[PDB]
Amino acid sequence: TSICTSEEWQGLMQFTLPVRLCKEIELFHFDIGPFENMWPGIFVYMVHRSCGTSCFELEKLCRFIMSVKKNYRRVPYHNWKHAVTVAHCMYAILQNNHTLFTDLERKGLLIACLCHDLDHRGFSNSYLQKFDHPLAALYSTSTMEQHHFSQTVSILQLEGHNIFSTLSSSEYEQVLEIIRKAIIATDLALYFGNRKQLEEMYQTGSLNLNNQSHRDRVIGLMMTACDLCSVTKLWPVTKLTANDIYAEFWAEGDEMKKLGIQPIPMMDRDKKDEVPQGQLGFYNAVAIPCYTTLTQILPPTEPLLKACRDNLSQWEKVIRGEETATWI
Ligand SMILES: c1cnc2cc(OCc3ccc4ccccc4n3)ccc2c1
Ligand code: NI
Ligand code: NI
Repeated sequence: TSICTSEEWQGLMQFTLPVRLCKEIELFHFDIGPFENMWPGIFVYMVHRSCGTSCFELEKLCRFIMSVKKNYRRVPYHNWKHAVTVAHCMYAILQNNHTLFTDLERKGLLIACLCHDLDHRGFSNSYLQKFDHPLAALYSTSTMEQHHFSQTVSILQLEGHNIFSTLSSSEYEQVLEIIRKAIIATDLALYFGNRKQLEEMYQTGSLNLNNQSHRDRVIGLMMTACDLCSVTKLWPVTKLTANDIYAEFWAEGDEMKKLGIQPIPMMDRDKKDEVPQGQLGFYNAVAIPCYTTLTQILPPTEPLLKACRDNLSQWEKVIRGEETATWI
């Protein structure tokens, strides 16, 4: 765990979001990509419009944010960009559904999204268990997810970083648990059951957000939606981000070959031809159902589902040989 430098949180306190962005940030399809310098500022702005200017001690908030930035490794995908991207999707979700969730829930969930991948090394859960990494000995299921949480608390336990002090002793317990549950649900392993349970609950009518066990699951699916949201952007954004994920997947695949295990095709750079059909199946198996169920549960989330459908069709388009442009 590391600390931020002097003028990083001081310069951020001076940052203010330009006019055109104010109205664009509210949209689901919005893309933070073209604005790297403004990322930590976008997050502050997002926290202030969602739970207020006095939602956190500003000084702590910045120290915390910039320390979260430093604990994202320079990997091609599971990095600072991803963190802020997923947080923004949470903001859009919360704004479209504000009164459904509490002021504790919203600050918990924005923090969870920012922190959900902390200290990722570009290696999957599968990898870490197959090669008995200590993290797999320490964390027997949801290996990385449990580590990210641990990392969050550790960052909170730094000098002047604890943004959750002014709340309570019980409320401190509650929000951490919200954040713990939120991060754990970004393990895609858990996603499949969760979505299917939520789907059965909706189609029977039994779903009740006043039921704390039902609430957790809705929040879970919210986390998944945020996590996968690269697939809800405009086609060229979606395509670009795919490059980054494969750069990560293939480097892992490279490690397995060195230890004499032929990797899964998804992680095998010599199986590039299989990318479009692979993406298709992911859309069909994971993304579609996710945004579909999430739309039923939270009707104002429909644009996510809509954009996701556009990209499936784009990938279908690539398969038929109708691909255009194709810049890298
Ligand atoms: C977030 C965003 N996108 C994701 C895409 C995923 O799958 C793509 C995929 C699947 C199978 C493949 C097989 C061969 C080549 C590429 C293949 N490519 C899997 C997980 C993802 C998580
Ligand atoms: Ni993750
Ligand atoms: Ni993630």
